[PDB]
Amino acid sequence: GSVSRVSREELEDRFLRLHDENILLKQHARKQEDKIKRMATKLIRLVNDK
Amino acid sequence: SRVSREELEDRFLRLHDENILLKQHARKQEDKIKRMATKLIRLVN
Repeated sequence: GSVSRVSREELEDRFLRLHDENILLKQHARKQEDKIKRMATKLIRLVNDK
Repeated sequence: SRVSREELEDRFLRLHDENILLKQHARKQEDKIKRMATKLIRLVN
């Protein structure tokens, strides 16, 4: 176990940074999903001439 | 208040495994979006 050799201070640091990275990943995925749908919706509106 | 060593190791790993799965999902979704956009470009030309 590579984690079993890490000192406590570095494991704590890594956990803190890993949590913040996970939050940013989910927020970016959420924002990406929302923009993709609007562009696809607007693509559909574009081809449906009105 | 303190976090035990086993608990800290436990949470880190589950954060790590979840982080891995999040990145793989973004990667694959990213690949599919490009090659549908890409042939949309091919479609138009």
